[PDB]
Amino acid sequence: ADLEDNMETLNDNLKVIEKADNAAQVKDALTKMAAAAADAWSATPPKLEDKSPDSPEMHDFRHGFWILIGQIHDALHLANCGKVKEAQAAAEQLKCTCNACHQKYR
Amino acid sequence: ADLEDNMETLNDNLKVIEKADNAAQVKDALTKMAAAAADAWSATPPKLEDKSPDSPEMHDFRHGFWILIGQIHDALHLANCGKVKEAQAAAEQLKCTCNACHQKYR
Amino acid sequence: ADLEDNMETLNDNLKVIEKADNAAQVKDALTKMAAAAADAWSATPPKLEDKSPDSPEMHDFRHGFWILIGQIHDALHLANCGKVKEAQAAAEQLKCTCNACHQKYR
Amino acid sequence: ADLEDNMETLNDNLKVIEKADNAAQVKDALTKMAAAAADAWSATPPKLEDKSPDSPEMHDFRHGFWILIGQIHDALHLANCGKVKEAQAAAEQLKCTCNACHQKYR
Ligand code: HEM
Ligand code: HEM
Ligand code: HEM
Ligand code: HEM
Ligand SMILES: [Zn+2]
Ligand SMILES: [Zn+2]
Ligand SMILES: [Zn+2]
Ligand SMILES: [Zn+2]
Repeated sequence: ADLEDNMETLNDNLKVIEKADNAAQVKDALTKMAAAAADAWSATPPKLEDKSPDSPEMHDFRHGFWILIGQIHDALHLANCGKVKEAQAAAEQLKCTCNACHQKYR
Repeated sequence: ADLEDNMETLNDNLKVIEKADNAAQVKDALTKMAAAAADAWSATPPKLEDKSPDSPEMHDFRHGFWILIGQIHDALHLANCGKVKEAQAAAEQLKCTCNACHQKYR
Repeated sequence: ADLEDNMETLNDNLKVIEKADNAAQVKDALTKMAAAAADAWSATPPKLEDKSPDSPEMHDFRHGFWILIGQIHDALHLANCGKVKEAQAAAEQLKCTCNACHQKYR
Repeated sequence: ADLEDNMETLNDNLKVIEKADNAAQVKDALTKMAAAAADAWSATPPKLEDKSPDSPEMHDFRHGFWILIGQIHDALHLANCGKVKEAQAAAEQLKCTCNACHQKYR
């Protein structure tokens, strides 16, 4: 899918985690977010279209998706192990990674 | 994009890194390995076909691909930084993770 | 050695990184922050003096220092590899981890 | 707190994990290993005494302790989650990190 379709998946599933009742709901939404981050990684965003593929800006853009996937790995351990409130708080902290990339490149 | 094809991609690229001429060749092989691990994670392997998706065996099988992806993230920092011999030594340490999964599930 | 002294070291070194001109200055400040977080990990804060060491609250308090030290490991690769602006932006993103612990336990 | 004393602590606690009966014994041993690896990071090993503290070899030596502590972080999630057999298998995989540093620098 294209970059804007993957951003709608990340935004919709963050809202599902905030309102979730149980572990199965939080694990399914975190899994869908990790798949959307892995697919977004191959895109070139509109503000970087004139840059080279190997530019420092394109390295920094791709790096943000590696960081988001490592944060989701840790939150999945909490959601699978009777720490669902701690996993919901971890998902709130993902917003710092979303906002950093938007401020530079959106 | 079946499990056997993803395994071929992992094995061929590990060999490219061992014999590489420069940093560009190491970075391109490590990136192909990470794409194949993200694709392999969705498979149910032949020996676990009779188990639940929520079984402790299927959680441990999926977990090995998350561990491989985090090891590749660190090796990519070394390869991009003028630390090419260090990145080739890190790629040889991935074999620990490959062998642990094979002894249990292949 | 006390928790308040370690917190002053973390805050002072964030300010040094924001004002830095070169890689050596950023790497030195990040290293001092990692040593202060590793010393704070064994402390008990005033609001948790009544709790078991194996309570969920004490597990979550110690977890925040494990997360902070992993974020400093990633920023140190950027600082060593000449990516000074990218290491400064990573240090600004640490504030998310500081703010989350303080809202729960300060 | 010398390098040889920290190494004895790492070796004794690794052996505890292999034949442990319960989660509490595996959590206590992993925590003792993380504190010994953090204290070892400040030492200069006899074979690197004539190198600069900023040499590529001293950066690689320090990096091995950062890698070991990230591996202990993930194994502590499994030991706290009722996944004691999975934590014992993760501890077997630490051996690849111990053996890679010894082959270079011991
Ligand atoms: C969970 C974290 C994230 C959330 C919730 C999120 C959410 C969104 C939303 C709702 C949009 C607007 C889509 C529209 O036009 O309707 C968007 C766009 C965008 N995002 Fe994110 N995002 C996240 C992380 C990231 C990261 C980590 C990066 C970069 C590493 C990033 C880069 C972008 C860019 C470049 C656009 C603009 C796409 C365009 O205009 O074609 N986002 N995001
Ligand atoms: C870089 C590390 C790895 C390398 C080089 C590697 C290599 C291989 C090779 C060459 C095959 C034989 C494929 C064939 O039938 O032609 C294989 C099969 C397999 N591997 Fe891996 N592997 C790696 C990591 C893993 C990991 C981490 C897991 C589990 C988390 C895993 C699970 C399997 C399974 C289940 C099969 C058997 C598939 C079948 O019989 O259909 N592998 N791998
Ligand atoms: C780089 C991130 C951090 C910065 C800049 C920072 C800064 C500070 C500052 C300036 C204080 C006030 C010290 C005083 O009253 O004298 C403080 C207190 C405190 N911090 Fe942090 N902090 C950070 C991370 C954390 C983390 C990750 C945790 C928990 C995991 C934490 C737990 C606390 C607690 C519990 C206090 C209250 C101490 C007391 O009242 O005795 N801090 N911090
Ligand atoms: C859990 C992993 C590890 C175990 C079980 C382990 C165990 C040991 C043991 C039993 C010794 C013998 C000490 C003596 O002769 O008195 C030793 C020495 C040594 N180890 Fe480790 N070790 C581990 C990880 C590491 C790592 C990661 C590094 C480097 C990053 C390292 C570097 C050394 C060096 C340099 C010596 C020689 C010290 C001397 O001769 O003064 N070790 N280790
Ligand atoms: Zn964690
Ligand atoms: Zn590293
Ligand atoms: Zn990174
Ligand atoms: Zn894990």
